[PDB]
Amino acid sequence: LRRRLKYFFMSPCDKFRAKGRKPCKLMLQVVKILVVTVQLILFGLSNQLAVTFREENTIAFRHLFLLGYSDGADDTFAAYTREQLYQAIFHAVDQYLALPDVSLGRYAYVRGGGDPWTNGSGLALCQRYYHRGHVDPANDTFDIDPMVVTDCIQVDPPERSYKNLTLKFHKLVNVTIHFRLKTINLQSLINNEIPDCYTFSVLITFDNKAHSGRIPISLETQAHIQECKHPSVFQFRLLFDVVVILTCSLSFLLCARSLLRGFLLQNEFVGFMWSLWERLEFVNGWYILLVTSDVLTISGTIMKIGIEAKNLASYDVCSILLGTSTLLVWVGVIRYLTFFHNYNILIATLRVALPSVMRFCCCVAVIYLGYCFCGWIVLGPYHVKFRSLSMVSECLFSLINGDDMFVTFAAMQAQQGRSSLVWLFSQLYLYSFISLFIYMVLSLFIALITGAYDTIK
Amino acid sequence: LRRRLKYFFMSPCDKFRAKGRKPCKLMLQVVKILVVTVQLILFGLSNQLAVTFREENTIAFRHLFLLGYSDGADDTFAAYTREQLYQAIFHAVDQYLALPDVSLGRYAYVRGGGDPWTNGSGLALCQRYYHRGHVDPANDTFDIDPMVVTDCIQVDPPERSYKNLTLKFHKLVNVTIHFRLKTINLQSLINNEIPDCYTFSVLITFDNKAHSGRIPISLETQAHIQECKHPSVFQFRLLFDVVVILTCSLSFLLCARSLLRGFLLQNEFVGFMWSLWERLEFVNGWYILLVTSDVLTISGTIMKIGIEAKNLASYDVCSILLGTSTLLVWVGVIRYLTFFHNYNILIATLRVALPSVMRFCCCVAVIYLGYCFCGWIVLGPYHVKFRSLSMVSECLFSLINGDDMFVTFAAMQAQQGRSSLVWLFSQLYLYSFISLFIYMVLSLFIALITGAYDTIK
Amino acid sequence: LRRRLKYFFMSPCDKFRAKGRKPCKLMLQVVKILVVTVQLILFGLSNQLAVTFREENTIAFRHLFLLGYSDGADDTFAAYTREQLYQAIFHAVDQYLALPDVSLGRYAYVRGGGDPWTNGSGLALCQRYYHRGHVDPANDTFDIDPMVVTDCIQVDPPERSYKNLTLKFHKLVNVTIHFRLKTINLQSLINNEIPDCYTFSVLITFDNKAHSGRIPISLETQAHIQECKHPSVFQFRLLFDVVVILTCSLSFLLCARSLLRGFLLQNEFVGFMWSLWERLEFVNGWYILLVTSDVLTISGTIMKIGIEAKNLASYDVCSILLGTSTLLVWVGVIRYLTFFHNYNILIATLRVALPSVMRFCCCVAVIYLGYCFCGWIVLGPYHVKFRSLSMVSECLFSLINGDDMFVTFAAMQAQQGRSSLVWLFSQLYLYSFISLFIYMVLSLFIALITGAYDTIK
Amino acid sequence: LRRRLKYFFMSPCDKFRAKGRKPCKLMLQVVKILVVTVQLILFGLSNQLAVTFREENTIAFRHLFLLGYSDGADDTFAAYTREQLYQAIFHAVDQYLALPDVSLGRYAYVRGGGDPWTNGSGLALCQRYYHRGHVDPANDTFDIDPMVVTDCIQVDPPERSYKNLTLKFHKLVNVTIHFRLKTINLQSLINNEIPDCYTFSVLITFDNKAHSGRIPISLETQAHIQECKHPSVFQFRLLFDVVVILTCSLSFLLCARSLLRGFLLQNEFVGFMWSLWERLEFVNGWYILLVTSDVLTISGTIMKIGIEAKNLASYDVCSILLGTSTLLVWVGVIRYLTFFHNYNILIATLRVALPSVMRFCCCVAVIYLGYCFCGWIVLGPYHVKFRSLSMVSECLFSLINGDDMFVTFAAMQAQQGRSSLVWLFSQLYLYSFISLFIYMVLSLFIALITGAYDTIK
Ligand SMILES: CCCCCCCC(=O)OC[C@H](COP(=O)(O)O[C@@H]1[C@H](O)[C@H](OP(=O)(O)O)[C@@H](O)[C@H](OP(=O)(O)O)[C@H]1O)OC(=O)CCCCCCC
Ligand SMILES: CCCCCCCC(=O)OC[C@H](COP(=O)(O)O[C@@H]1[C@H](O)[C@H](OP(=O)(O)O)[C@@H](O)[C@H](OP(=O)(O)O)[C@H]1O)OC(=O)CCCCCCC
Ligand SMILES: CCCCCCCC(=O)OC[C@H](COP(=O)(O)O[C@@H]1[C@H](O)[C@H](OP(=O)(O)O)[C@@H](O)[C@H](OP(=O)(O)O)[C@H]1O)OC(=O)CCCCCCC
Ligand SMILES: CCCCCCCC(=O)OC[C@H](COP(=O)(O)O[C@@H]1[C@H](O)[C@H](OP(=O)(O)O)[C@@H](O)[C@H](OP(=O)(O)O)[C@H]1O)OC(=O)CCCCCCC
Ligand SMILES: C[C@@H]1CC(C)(C)N(C(=O)CN2C(=O)c3ccccc3C2=O)c2ccccc21
Repeated sequence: LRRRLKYFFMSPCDKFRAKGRKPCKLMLQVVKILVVTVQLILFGLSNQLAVTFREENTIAFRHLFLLGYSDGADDTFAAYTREQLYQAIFHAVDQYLALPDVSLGRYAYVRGGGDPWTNGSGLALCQRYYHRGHVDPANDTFDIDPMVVTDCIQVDPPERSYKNLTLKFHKLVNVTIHFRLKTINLQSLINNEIPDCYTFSVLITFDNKAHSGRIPISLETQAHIQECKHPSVFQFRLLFDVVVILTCSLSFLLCARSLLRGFLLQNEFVGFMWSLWERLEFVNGWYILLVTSDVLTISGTIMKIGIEAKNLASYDVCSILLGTSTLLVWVGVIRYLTFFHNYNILIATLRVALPSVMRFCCCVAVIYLGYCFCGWIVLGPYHVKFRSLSMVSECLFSLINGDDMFVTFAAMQAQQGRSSLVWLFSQLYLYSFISLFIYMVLSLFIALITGAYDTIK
Repeated sequence: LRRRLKYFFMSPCDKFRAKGRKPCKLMLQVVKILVVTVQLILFGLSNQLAVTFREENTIAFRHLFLLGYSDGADDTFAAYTREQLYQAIFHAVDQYLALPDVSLGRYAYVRGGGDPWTNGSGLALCQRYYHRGHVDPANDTFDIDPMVVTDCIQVDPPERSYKNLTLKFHKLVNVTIHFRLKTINLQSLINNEIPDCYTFSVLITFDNKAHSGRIPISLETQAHIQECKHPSVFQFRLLFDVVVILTCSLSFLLCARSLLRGFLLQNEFVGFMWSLWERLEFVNGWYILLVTSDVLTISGTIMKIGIEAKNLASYDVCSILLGTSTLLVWVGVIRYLTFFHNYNILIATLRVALPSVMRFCCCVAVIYLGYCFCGWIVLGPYHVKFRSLSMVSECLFSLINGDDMFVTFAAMQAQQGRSSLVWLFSQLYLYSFISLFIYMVLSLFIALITGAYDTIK
Repeated sequence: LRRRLKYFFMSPCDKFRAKGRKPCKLMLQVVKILVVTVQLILFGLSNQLAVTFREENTIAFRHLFLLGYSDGADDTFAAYTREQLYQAIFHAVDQYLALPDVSLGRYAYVRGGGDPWTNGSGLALCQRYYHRGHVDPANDTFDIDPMVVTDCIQVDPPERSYKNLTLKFHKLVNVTIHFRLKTINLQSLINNEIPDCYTFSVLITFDNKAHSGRIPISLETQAHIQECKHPSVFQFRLLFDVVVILTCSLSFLLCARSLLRGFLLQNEFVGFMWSLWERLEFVNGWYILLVTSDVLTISGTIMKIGIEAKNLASYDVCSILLGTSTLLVWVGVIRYLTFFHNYNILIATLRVALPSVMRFCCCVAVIYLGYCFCGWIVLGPYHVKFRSLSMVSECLFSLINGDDMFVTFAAMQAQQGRSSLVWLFSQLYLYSFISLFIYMVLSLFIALITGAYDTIK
Repeated sequence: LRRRLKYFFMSPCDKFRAKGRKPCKLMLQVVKILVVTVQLILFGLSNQLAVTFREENTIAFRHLFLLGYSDGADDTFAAYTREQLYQAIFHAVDQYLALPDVSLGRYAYVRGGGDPWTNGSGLALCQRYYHRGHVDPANDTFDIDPMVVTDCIQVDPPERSYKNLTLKFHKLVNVTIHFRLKTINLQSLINNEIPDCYTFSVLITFDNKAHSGRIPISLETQAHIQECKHPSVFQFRLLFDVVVILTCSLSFLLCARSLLRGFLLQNEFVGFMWSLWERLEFVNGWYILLVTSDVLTISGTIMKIGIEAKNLASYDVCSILLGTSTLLVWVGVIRYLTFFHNYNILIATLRVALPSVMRFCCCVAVIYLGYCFCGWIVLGPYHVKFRSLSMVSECLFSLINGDDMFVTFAAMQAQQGRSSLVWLFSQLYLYSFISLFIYMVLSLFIALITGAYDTIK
């Protein structure tokens, strides 16, 4: 029995020289790395095509429909006078009507199809305001019914009015322009793929929710991919996907067999004992990782086949699945380096250090979260790097690693002459956080890790 | 007696299993964390509304009143010819007079109300120059009485001259335009709050104090919030604030009772001894922190209630109080992790290391301050990162942490061809500071911290 | 025999006091450092002249031929309407025809010389489209023969039509403008060199391969250097090159003699032994480095002489050879510091640490490569820092060293509102990579290096 | 005798309790810190005034005389057509002639005064070209006499032609415009100082030395300060300078007396011995530092008095002297912390570590210099961060500290498609340098420093 357990925990070379076992799993792992990486790159080709089409069309729409737009001005593009706003709205509508004559792309109009478009209408120009608004700052008084009323003007695409629009400025909530355009992604021909039919839903927003005299203007698009009706293009990916599936399936079967054998050996040993952690010694975590990677790879390959068959269009989900599977396949090869001490430093140190590291992180995390919330709420209105909770976490994590420090300090230097108390608070906040986390938290973290390494040295 | 002292220093679980004590303070701490964080976020909503209103109105004013203004040009916006300055001034006044017809916001005029406006005057256009100025650079001579004379033209808002302004360029100190606008912060309705009435005091400055042929132009605003006169809006925060106050009060009472018990036990022990540091062993600093946090939270909640009641408008003070209280509430939960060694590494190391760290910082601080002053005065006129003492401290602290180094070096590369001696001095200054502080000071600092950790390992 | 081996491993001073040997190699090394560095700088003069000529001419071409071009707009310069594209094309052609009257430089036209220019034609204006293209997005259908058809209009340079161009927009692949200009690099006279004759091949591309309504416009140049036909300029570099060659040749001969002596001593010792690593003890790696440096220096000097003689024009290859040789010459002087322990810390630590460091890097590299591939494919379409594999490696290597962290996080903040799943994946990817590599991999790497140092301490 | 030496090495408190000695030097040091810092700030006021005047006048000149100039365009401002160059030159001359009517500043003209101005001429417009230039790129030939010929047109300032200029474009070396303007720095009145008279020498350069079709345009100024002739301004710095001088003189005398006493004690001890390093134990380096600081402070104060007296105008030299003296005064206070071990960690570690650190730097410096030269010559023409040797050193030093890594990599990504060999070389160069210096050099440096600290722990 003892020899059986000794063989169970033996390296591939030792196992071979003991029982002449062929190391099929190692060669399978190498082949998997190669084929999975190649498949990921091949998929990335089509993913890039789709993304490029969407973003390039969006940029073209911004240049076509936004009056006076230039690249890099997205977050400051705004109107400041009634005349500017009217001109921008009319420019957008006029460009929509003139698209077939001026645009470099080939677009088709879409009519009807539910709200906000009536039947036969291509463009909806809607203004939303308050049901009752009387604003008299001269008398410091107002009378408001905040229920929002929407008034929409319908414009039919030209056959191959909106100029009377009167905006209720003092109670205006916003103005929106909605329309849809159909186009074809011809560039797919370069990848020997049949072009898809795209529908872009375009929304242009003139936002007055702040009632501050400045109305920002933005353009957004939603892309819907569809198979074209009986297209025609004059005159091995499926087989490669099948090969990937076969390799992953064989690897999954072998790993499952190994896991079952380990479970049976664990049962036999426990029986021969006439605990839990001692039972986990028989569970190969690397093989759990391998089977998870195989499942992810097979699911991603099926999704990729479906997308190429035009049954699906979830490019992002497929990309995430395949990329995660590729990373896991690359990582899984360390299972065989684990057998040799000189090549196993990282894994051994991680194993020894994880408990204390997690316990330390438990205590550090509450301080981190307190700082996150405090900065988010107090400094967010004044600091571009504290606008949202996730952004605050990113900024603080970067500061812990010594990145982007002076710019973080400098962003607040504008408030020194206007909101001095907030500036002083920001000084204390930033100095205390940086000192505490760089000099105390990180030092102890590295000390724990290096002491764990010293243990297994 | 000894058993009493032993119990006094026992963990919540040990205390429970000894005397069946319910750990009310721990549950109170958890509830406090939750409710205080929620309160901070809820307050942040209104804080953001107010700040957004102020800044957006200021940006709109800059676009409305500054001729040729564009975003991002604030620190270089200037006039360079007499005609440009006259056009800018007249544009500002004309836009002030045309505001009701062109602005997207709804503004009301303010008249009189003391200097610099006379009764019935909405806008004050003032030029300040020298009482006697005769400047003859051709003869290298001048005759100056530096007493400043102010001449103001009053403009009444239009009923629903300044064009004869003659600037004394050779002795002109500056030109200012002052006016006030009233508006209403309608966006508050989205938060189910009654809109406030804002008065913006707008100051436009054309600054010629340098007499250098370049006159920078700036716009600044001061916002005053007030309750509107009998407003009308058609059809649980107070209760949540009350709940926060109740939780904080109960926590304060429990902590005070614990502190009193500790003080009584300290007195009894000293009496049984038939020093100072030995007495401080009976003072729970965590409970001092907790009572301070409770006081801050209660004060912030009272201020927030007052602001919501429109009795106050000090948003920044309330935000600082509540954010600091939230951070302290999050930190205070470590008092219970302190009882377990594996989770107490950070606090124990801090306790052991603070004295030596402070002694080391004492010596390092004088070198830091010498560098700060030297850089501020020598390099400040030439380096954008050394303009002020606080900016110098920020730059040097970032350099200590390895941040923003090459840009700091590059800012001086422009003076290599013009002021070479200053450039060489900057080379020596920067190299010496970086080497000394990164390689010697920081190494010893981390060594002290890690040795202290080794002591408590 | 033992004394012979002892003397073989003796330092230059010890060798001199033993046998009165003159340390010629050390003096040769110092002289080599001096002369090789001087030669590198002297070559850099001409290299800079050539590179400046090319780049400045390219910038001038961009300003001359691209309608509305401005500096810094290269990667966003594009057309968005049919009229803009026609105007840009016609502007390029008209400027090509008007060059002799408007350009600040002096250029000559080139005619014929093969495709795409016919005989006597200076400019080729070609449009490439699909052989058959019928695109009907209204009916969601198309009929495409993707064979590319090129149609070219030839323009002869003016004697000292293209306006009828009709673009097939719906099936247009791209438009190109090809022409060549001849000029003379007169600035070489400042270096006392005869000016060369340059031919610039200019390609202007209007790219429509994405069919997205946005057509980027770019200009590229290829420079061909040639000797001018019998030029005339009115009224020691070769000798310095000869001196460098002589010094390197003598150093090479001495190093080869030393290596032969070491090999013979190794043979004698092995014979007196009546393994491999023991044999390598007799091989001076520093002398292998020195002979390699001598070969590189001699080859670079020959190439430099040929370039100055106008027989060659491979400035980049010569620069790389000479710079690498200079670096190796500077490095080789450490061979003599190696004899003294206090000055040999770095080399001794490297010797002791290299095996373990390489073994560690073996395991770390697979994780690094998995991350590289995953990021390249998943995030490349959305992140400017992940566009290519080399860019991904640069970004990840910078992140390992704590550089450019917050900007990497912020680049993805735009996808939070639009592609949230990809944003969440990017969050996990970046956080996991940074934590794992900064806190675990780097800590162990430094620990291995410092332990190796402790061994030789 | 032994007691005398024991007293010689005794702390101020111990010395006082032994012989009742008053610690005058310590109080003098504190007073020196205060007064020297205050003096530095007071001087910085005037230094800032002067620097601001110069820079603001230069910016105003750029906006006045450069056609189409805008802020931030200095390094790309250039002309690209003959018409643009003619318009820029004529605009500069016309603005010079129209200055009295358009400028916001008040300037006086300067006539004659030697080359390049003839008697009575205010502006010199010179073109420099080749004596003989025949350039025929069509025939690939030229005939050049590179002797430079200058032709100058003189323009007299308007009483309160150059339009016939014909540029020889094909052999033009450059065009320059020279003129001088006199003005008065009135802002000094705010500091209660008499305004100085400034003469600005303005040089505008249109540079064609590259003959590349692009002519960059630049403006530079030289400022000369002078005392105005009998100025008149209607109705304690000297005393503070005297106080600083008195304090520094007393400190210098006390330090010199202490040094003499130490020297005499050293002589007596050596005599009682009936080496060098043992003699250096009697030399107080802190007092050498103090006397050097006193000399610097006194010289700076004298120079400052002279500048305020208008006998000198060397603001930069005075600022450097005073700032260095302030830094040294702040540093010198550590002499008294040196007596206590807990506060003497830094100095003791530096003393123990300096020899080994210097020996290590000796070996590292040759590698650093090899990299510097190689990068400067090979990558300088292609990389904005490698243009000059000092800039290369700054970039490499920043990279050693992990700063600005990704941007350094990205600057070369433009050459990947054009000069691929140089790009690959840059890849190898940057990766090798960063790895070697961050992971090996710095680790050993910190290890040496921390081992030295461990010695004195
Ligand atoms: C009698 C029990 C029930 C029936 C079992 C039948 C099994 C059968 O036939 O093959 C098993 C091997 C396993 O191949 P593979 O998994 O590479 O090899 C096994 C593992 O090394 C395992 O250790 P771990 O890797 O640590 O889990 C070890 O215990 C097994 O020896 P042991 O059996 O003495 O315990 C090995 O056989 O499979 C192939 O080597 C590829 C076959 C396909 C080749 C063509 C591919 C296109
Ligand atoms: C006889 C002396 C004078 C009268 C004293 C009357 C006291 C009374 O009644 O309760 C005290 C407890 C304290 O609750 P709490 O503070 O959670 O618990 C105490 C602490 O654990 C204290 O240690 P530290 O935490 O280290 O300071 C410990 O010494 C006390 O035991 P000891 O008394 O044997 O010394 C505990 O009672 O209060 C509640 O547990 C919540 C009550 C409100 C529940 C409803 C809330 C809505
Ligand atoms: C008898 C054997 C065959 C014939 C050999 C004839 C050799 C001859 O003549 O000179 C050799 C020396 C070598 O000069 P150099 O290489 O500087 O010096 C030798 C090295 O130090 C070598 O050790 P490593 O440096 O560790 O390899 C050492 O073993 C040799 O001693 P050893 O001979 O007792 O073993 C030295 O002679 O050359 C000159 O010092 C410059 C001559 C040119 C001066 C003018 C320049 C313009
Ligand atoms: C007999 C020898 C020749 C005549 C010497 C006459 C000297 C005289 O009169 O004063 C000396 C002291 C020195 O003052 P000060 O330098 O502060 O004090 C001396 C130092 O502490 C010195 O040690 P280090 O600091 O380590 O070098 C120590 O050896 C001397 O004692 P010792 O003499 O027993 O060796 C001290 O007198 O001066 C004042 O304390 C300020 C006087 C001005 C006060 C007004 C200022 C406005
Ligand atoms: C927190 C910081 C730690 C350490 C880096 C050791 N340090 C200095 O090196 C010098 N130093 C200052 O004196 C200072 C004042 C204000 C802001 C920043 C700094 C600063 O960095 C130091 C010294 C004293 C107190 C704290 C510290």
